[PDB]
Amino acid sequence: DTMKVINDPIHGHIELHPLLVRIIDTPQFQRLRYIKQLGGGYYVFPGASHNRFEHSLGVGYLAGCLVHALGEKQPELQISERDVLCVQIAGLCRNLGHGPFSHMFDGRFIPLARPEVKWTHEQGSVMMFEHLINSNGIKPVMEQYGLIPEEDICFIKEQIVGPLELWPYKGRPENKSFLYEIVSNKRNGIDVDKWDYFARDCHHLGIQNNFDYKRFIKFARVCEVDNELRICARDKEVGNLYDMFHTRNSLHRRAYQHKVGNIIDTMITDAFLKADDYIEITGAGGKKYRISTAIDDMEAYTKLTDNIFLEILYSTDPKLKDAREILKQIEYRNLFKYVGETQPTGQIKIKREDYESLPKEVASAKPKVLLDVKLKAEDFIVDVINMDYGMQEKNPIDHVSFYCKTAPNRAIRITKNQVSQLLPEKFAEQLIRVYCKKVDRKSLYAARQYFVQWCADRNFTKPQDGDVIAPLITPQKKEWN
Amino acid sequence: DTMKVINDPIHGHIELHPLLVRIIDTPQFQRLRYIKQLGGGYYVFPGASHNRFEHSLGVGYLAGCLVHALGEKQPELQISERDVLCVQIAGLCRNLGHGPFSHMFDGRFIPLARPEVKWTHEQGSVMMFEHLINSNGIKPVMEQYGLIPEEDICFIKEQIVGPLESPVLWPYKGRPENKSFLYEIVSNKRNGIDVDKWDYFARDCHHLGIQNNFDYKRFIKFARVCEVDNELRICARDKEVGNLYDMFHTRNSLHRRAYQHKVGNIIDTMITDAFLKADDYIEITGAGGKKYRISTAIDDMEAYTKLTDNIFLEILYSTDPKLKDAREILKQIEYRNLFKYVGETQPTGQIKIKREDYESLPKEVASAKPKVLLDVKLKAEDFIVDVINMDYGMQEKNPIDHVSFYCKTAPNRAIRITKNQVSQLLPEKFAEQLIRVYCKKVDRKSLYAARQYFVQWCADRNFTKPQDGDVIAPLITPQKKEWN
Amino acid sequence: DTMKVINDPIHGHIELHPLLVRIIDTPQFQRLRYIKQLGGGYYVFPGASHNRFEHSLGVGYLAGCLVHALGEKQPELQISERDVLCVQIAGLCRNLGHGPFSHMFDGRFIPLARPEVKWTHEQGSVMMFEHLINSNGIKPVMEQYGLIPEEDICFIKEQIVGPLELWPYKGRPENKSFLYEIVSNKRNGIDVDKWDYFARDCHHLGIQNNFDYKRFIKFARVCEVDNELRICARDKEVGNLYDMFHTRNSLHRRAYQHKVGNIIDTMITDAFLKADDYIEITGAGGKKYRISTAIDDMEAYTKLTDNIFLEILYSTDPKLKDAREILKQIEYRNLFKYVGETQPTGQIKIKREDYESLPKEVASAKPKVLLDVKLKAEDFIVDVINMDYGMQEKNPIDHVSFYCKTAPNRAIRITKNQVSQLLPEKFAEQLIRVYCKKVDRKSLYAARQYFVQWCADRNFTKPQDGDVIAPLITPQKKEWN
Amino acid sequence: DTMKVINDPIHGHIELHPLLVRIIDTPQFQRLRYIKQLGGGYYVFPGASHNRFEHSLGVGYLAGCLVHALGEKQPELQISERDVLCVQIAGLCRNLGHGPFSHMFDGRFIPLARPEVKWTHEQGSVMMFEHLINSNGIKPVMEQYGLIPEEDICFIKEQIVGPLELWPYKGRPENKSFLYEIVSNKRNGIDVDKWDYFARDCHHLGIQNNFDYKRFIKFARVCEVDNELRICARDKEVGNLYDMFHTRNSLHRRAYQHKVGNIIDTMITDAFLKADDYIEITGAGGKKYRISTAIDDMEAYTKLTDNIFLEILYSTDPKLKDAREILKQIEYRNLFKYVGETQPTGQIKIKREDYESLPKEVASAKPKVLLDVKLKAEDFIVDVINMDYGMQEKNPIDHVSFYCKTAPNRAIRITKNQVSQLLPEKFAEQLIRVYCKKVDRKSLYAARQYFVQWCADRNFTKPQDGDVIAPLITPQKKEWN
Ligand SMILES: Nc1nc2c(ncn2[C@H]2C[C@H](O)[C@@H](COP(=O)(O)OP(=O)(O)OP(=O)(O)O)O2)c(=O)[nH]1
Ligand SMILES: Nc1nc2c(ncn2[C@H]2C[C@H](O)[C@@H](COP(=O)(O)OP(=O)(O)OP(=O)(O)O)O2)c(=O)[nH]1
Ligand SMILES: Nc1nc2c(ncn2[C@H]2C[C@H](O)[C@@H](COP(=O)(O)OP(=O)(O)OP(=O)(O)O)O2)c(=O)[nH]1
Ligand SMILES: Nc1ccn([C@H]2C[C@H](O)[C@@H](COP(=O)(O)OP(=O)(O)OP(=O)(O)O)O2)c(=O)n1
Repeated sequence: DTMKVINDPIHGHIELHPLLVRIIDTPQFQRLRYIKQLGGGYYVFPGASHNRFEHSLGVGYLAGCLVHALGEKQPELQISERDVLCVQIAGLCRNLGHGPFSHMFDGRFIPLARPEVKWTHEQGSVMMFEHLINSNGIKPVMEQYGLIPEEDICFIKEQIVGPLELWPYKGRPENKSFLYEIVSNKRNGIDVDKWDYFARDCHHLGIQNNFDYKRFIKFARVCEVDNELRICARDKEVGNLYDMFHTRNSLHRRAYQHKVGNIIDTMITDAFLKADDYIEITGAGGKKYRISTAIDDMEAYTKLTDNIFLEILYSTDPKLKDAREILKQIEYRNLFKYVGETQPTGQIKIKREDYESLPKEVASAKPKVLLDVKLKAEDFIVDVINMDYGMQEKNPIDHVSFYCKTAPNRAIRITKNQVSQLLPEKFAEQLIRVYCKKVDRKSLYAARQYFVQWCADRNFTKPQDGDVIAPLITPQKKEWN
Repeated sequence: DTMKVINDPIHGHIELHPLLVRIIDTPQFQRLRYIKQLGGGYYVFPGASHNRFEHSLGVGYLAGCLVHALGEKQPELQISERDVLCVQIAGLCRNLGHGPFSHMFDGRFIPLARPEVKWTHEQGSVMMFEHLINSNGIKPVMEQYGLIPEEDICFIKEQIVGPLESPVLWPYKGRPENKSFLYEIVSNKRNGIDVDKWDYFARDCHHLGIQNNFDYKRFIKFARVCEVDNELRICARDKEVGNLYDMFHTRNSLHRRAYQHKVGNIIDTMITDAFLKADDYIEITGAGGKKYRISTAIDDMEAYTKLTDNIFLEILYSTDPKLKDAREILKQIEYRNLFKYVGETQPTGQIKIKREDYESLPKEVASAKPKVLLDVKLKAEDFIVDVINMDYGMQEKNPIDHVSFYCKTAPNRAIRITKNQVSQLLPEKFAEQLIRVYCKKVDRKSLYAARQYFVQWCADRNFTKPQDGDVIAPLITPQKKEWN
Repeated sequence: DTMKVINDPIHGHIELHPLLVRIIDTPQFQRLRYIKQLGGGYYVFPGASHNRFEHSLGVGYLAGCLVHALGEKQPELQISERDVLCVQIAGLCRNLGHGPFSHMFDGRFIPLARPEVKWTHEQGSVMMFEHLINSNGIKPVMEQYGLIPEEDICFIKEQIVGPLELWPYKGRPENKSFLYEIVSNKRNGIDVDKWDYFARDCHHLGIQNNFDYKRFIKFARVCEVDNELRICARDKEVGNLYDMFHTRNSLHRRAYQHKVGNIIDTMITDAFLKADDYIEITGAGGKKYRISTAIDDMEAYTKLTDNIFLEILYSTDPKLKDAREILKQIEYRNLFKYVGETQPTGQIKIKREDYESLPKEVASAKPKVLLDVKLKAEDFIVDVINMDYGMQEKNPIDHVSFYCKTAPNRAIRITKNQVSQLLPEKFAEQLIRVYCKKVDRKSLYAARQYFVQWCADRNFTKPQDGDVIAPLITPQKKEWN
Repeated sequence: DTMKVINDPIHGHIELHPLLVRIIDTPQFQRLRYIKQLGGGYYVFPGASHNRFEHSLGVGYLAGCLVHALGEKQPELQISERDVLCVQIAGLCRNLGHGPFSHMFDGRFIPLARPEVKWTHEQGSVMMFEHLINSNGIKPVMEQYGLIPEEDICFIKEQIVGPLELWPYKGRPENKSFLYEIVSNKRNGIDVDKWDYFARDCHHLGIQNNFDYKRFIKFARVCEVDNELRICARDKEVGNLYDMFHTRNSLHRRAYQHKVGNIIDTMITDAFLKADDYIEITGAGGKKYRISTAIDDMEAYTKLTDNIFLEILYSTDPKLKDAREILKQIEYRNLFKYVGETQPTGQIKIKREDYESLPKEVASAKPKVLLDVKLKAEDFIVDVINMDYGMQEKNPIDHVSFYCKTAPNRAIRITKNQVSQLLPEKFAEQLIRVYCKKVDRKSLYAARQYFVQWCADRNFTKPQDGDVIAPLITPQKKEWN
């Protein structure tokens, strides 16, 4: 076994250590070739055909680039070849837990199918990783290349999911704290996973990426911060860091929360819910699982990919007829219709436990206009989207440490007002999208009247096309003019 | 209803006329989202995730660009909105006939499963198109936007597959000779210079991570229609001739580096093998509920609509013991336990290997008598021999001899340009064959032996010396004076 | 004369009508080959070798694209071939008035050399254009291609500089008002000039452009707004427009106001000031002009380019010795030293009339640190930079008209709160950079103490590296601690 | 002194060791900012504004990349930090000897101005390098960073110009032979200089580069070949090497030998020749030199750049009137007119000693056509261009060593027939361009008749537009019909 070279359109020629090759060449990893990175986004942006497999390679490559760069500038950190490989493996493997259509699965489907469970792709990635190791005899190979499985497997998992329960980590001591900031940075979100998806998603979507990760790496150093060794950025890069999160938010607005990409994800989720009683996935010992339960058996989950969509679409079983019809409407582009978008005002914050009551509220609005049709709660979809800088209401830059050119070993803090007055004043907001399942002209007209009346009643912002779609409704609200 | 805009990473914002939207929003078209452009190439080049759906949009877009550019520069050609839409539709629809893993299916699988049949993706595209039209009520929509279905449907099909009759005089019925140039946009049967190549060069390069050297926008800017032997044809500006030679050089480089990558091909081969073993057991429901097989879905478009890369996963995920052998081949692909590459050679002199002799080649390799001590003996069945025909699209011919040009001083006068009027640094031949050999036995001793047989066979047949011949078979290469 | 094709790395193959070729092939236009787009920025970003010539071709090309696209989508606007040519010519010609090192010349040099005069490159462009036309016999050529010189020359100039004093324009009537929004958009700054420089500057700087001008063009329409036909954007695109200005501000921060690029512009300006009495430029009738007076004669200004730098550097005249020495310090990279950056707080706004008093204030500060050297006012440079979204304190998106998909001919307004709470709360700010002309270690240390003490006294923001560069000074300021 | 980072649009963030910074920050190196890479090509391709300075940084960066990659893969080579710096410096400095408009100067001007001398930019680079070192106190700085000036300066020069005088090199012994193949590869032309110019020229010209230099670097190894350690490429990569030279030949054809770029170089050369007696350049000890003699004094040569073009163009001295007129014709685009192109046939090879007799031959042709004007020898320019793969008639790939995956330490040879029958059969050819100095319509018509008659008489290839430009002439030649 020697190193392999793979050619990636984002990163060029990437070298893979033979241990990494061994991990990659498994059913558990190769599974990621059948899971689209952007889910239903490929149905809106046709270049977004990329899958989680190639993203994962990229994350593993970049994790190696950052850790190598720190070691090379700062030999006194004692980064070992062992550390490098562990960080690469965590990078390669942090997407293992994703399900069909990526965020559709853990963002929409599992919360509706299994409301009692607390499932994340992160937790999935740990479980899949364990299963990958054990199923494929990876521990001896790890030993062969100088890893110590007990500690190092723990380290890899902690890099992916955080502490498995004072210094809370067991895989590495505080001396090496900075290593936990590479793959999945729990402190402020600045990690190599974002850097790959910014570049890769842009390349495929046909939108241009403004964040320069190579620059960031060149300016990164490790410094002591409150008795931990942490990654610090050069002071003057602070503007580029705000820009990084601004770029993330733009990509969410333009692509990852595109109103039609989201409705396609919703329709696919609906098909999956209707198919859940009838599709069977064979797991360990031949036992059968369903779409919603494959998360309980990694051998079954290994076989749970975007293929489920085609299995439903191509089915002839009359039990799958309702599921199959929904997917057929997607092929004909007979989609649920977008009604509009609004946002809460003031200190109003809509909680997850109130989401279900929203279609009911919309249908209870009493727009004072003549309507041909009356719509009911079940005719409406209301999608609430939390947009933020990765840390709820907090500014992630308040949780970044910097250094200055005159004293590169001294960590400092930089506040928002030390950077620019042109920066955001808030770091979290909610968008509310409404759609109608009745697609005819009269229903849609009515849906608009209810929607805008509901915005008015709730004191939400005026939809951008409010005056055009509901001219008789918007005058009543003085706050809108 | 109205135009749609689609954002494409290669071409940017592309506008689609509502008739084109209606054709796209059908099961027959959307099917192409589940067929990888490069087949098994994705298993070597991880960026090559792209599918035939997006390539088709690009071909439809570029077809519109070229036809529109000609109409704007030369109003006297009388290109109508109707002509534009027909050319866009042919562009959009010329990939409809591709099967699972694209060229794997019609290049390897169908020729082995149905040796008696003559199937091409082109023919498949015509049949799928007819089925798409009829199944989705497209004729009335065509009429609504000014098309005349009888003549225009014919035109579109002729653009994809060529003349629908044997002519052995103007062979086309969809459009008359005064519009002949319209047949050179989507699929150019005269010299291969068409918008389909231009999309795939750009798109494949973008995904593969290899850079594209051909500038199609430049070509379009310099293109004109001129009278050539009583036909109106597309002519390029004289001084672009070097760029045209370069276009075909680029196509060949892409074939060498990517589309005929030795491992991409062996993965296509292993997938084809799995499909062959699964063929008796997978059932695909077609028209009237009839069941078809992978190898027979080509006979029913309703079944073919449901035949995509999904077959690979249906096999891989199966539990039926009847699919065990097929499933086991695909599992070897996931573990990367692939057949091993032994080497590559080429014929010399006038030697040209015919398709009818392909099956006899593994037997010849196993019959070689390398004078070396061998711990294992290998048999015919242990070898795969892959013969690849590399050319400039027209067998032994120079396609540039079939291009018409114009000069700046007389833009309406068509001329010819020969190779010697361009450069002595250009290729002296336009076709060749590569021969790759692989071993199904992957252990160290088998592979060493496979190498001795292979190189001895090259020597016996008077093929070229493999590049690593002296290293892999040091005791064999000395015997051949021509190599030394 | 037929159309020429030029290959541009940003826009690809651009077609030039023969009238345009005629305008380009003149000493007045070709001059722009010898004026770097980013001035002293090339001395920081080595890829930024591009000149105003090629930018100008790109602006002309894009002005033609926008006007052609509007005409094709909306024939009812009656856009003529004549209109298209006039808009292209304005596009081609709006950079003719730039001087050596572009914004150095009209931003630093002329305001110091000719404080009494009110010079802008826009005015320069009109004067140069007039000279170009008259010197080269262009009027008959214009007539030959269907233009009417009296009106059309007026139109072109108005596009570049605005009204040459209700409807204030004479070159075209109100039914063509939208034509005035292409080349230099005085209403809200959304014009094709920015779209070319974003793309071209980024290509050359090695920074990625996030604004998609082709998308904008596809979504642009003309609609009636308060009895004028104006260019309107699709409502959906409002986020992309905020992003456009956010990109402009990023490019200013990273590149166009780079602290070292600015100080190189400042040093070149200093050399020019010291050479001004001795360099002679021959203008009309053999009269001699100076660098500072060449703006009064277009024939002399035609010969005023970046070459002046080399003429000074290569001179042997002892009268040019002091000028020549400054330029030689640039070659050895013995540059004035950056001390730091701060910003005013509260409602404090520094007025132009107070700029000259600032170095004095810095030198009057009384740090509370033992200093080897004492610095004087003349040792300090204070650069005050006004960063905004192109319209002072105003939000340019409040001056943009939009349309909705349901009524494409009805113009509407969209407020900031209808878009996002994550957008800027203010649209203008000031940055203050200080440099020291004494470059030795002890002078620099001292300069830092004065600088930070001055920040404290004035209640400016704490410099990002304040605690490192002036540890004994920052503790006194409770607001910083 | 610490490392500087510089952002390049081709290579991204490049790190420069402080010794390199010291060499860069000199009048001798900064000079290269005033010399366009592609000479007159900027007058055809407006994006080609780039200068030799930024190309030189890139060549220095890539030279470091290759040497570092070899050292990392093969520690047994004992590549030192010292070796790396020397190779970087040779890379940085190999373009120092270029003159105004790059290849114009040593390709056209010096051969005509100083026919008795033998000048190359390579020689110029060694002389300029020596001058740079001596004039700027660089030897002590080299010692400060561990170089040994005697042997290392010799090494750097040998890398640029080859042996200064069995192992012919003194700067390094045979066990480091491979180091001589990085910066200017005398054996087969595969060096980092090409790799930078391919990427950079393409970026600027707006043509796409198809050679992947990073791939090449990843597959490169050092192996023993005939008792020397040489760089070997992986066998597989042989097609990509033929493609590299094919790319080089395409770039020459499209860009570097563009027929109008060449005539602009020729017109600038003509202006320089006419100005040569009058322009004075001050060198060492105040001595005055001319454009043609500045090559004899490095202090004067330091001041010899593209600025000489503008100094002529802006001059008022009646002595410079003829020179100035030629440059003015360039601004008006009144260029010498292209008549056509042809090639010799068979084994016919035109020798340099016969170049001057060619315009006479053209004017002596007797086309049997009625002509208004008669042309003379002095009205014709005949430009003979030798196009090849860098080694005259030879195939450079016959001088490349390869290795195979099964024995990575064993060097091998690969012949053309082992690669492909679709490759070139010859590796050198000549193009002949003819132009007319009389630009009126009747002269040009006549020039075309003479030209095509001359092609017929000499048995050259039929010009591509022959039948259109000379319809009465081409019928006489049965070989063409
Ligand atoms: N480059 C870029 N592309 C975008 C952006 N938003 C959407 N796209 C792409 C995704 C699609 O391929 C295409 C059209 O998306 P749009 O959102 O304009 O179309 P959609 O039908 O969703 O809007 P509409 O029906 O007009 O309300 O444009 C953006 O902000 N930038
Ligand atoms: N992309 C590309 N650009 C080229 C090529 N050759 C030249 N160009 C660029 C350089 C110029 O900016 C522009 C026009 O060059 P041409 O050689 O087509 O024009 P020229 O006037 O020399 O030819 P003509 O007067 O038509 O014989 O195109 C090429 O092969 N590829
Ligand atoms: N890509 C990118 N390049 C930048 C940015 N800011 C500056 N550059 C370029 C300009 C230079 O070629 C190179 C280094 O510039 P820097 O501003 O980092 O160095 P400078 O010496 O000004 O700062 P220092 O002395 O470290 O405080 O990077 C940026 O935000 N993005
Ligand atoms: N007639 C020419 C020859 C060269 N060049 C430019 C294009 C390349 O960017 C560079 C190549 O020549 P250099 O002097 O930089 O180096 P070489 O002469 O060594 O190039 P090569 O080795 O490829 O012959 O010069 C040019 O514009 N015109």
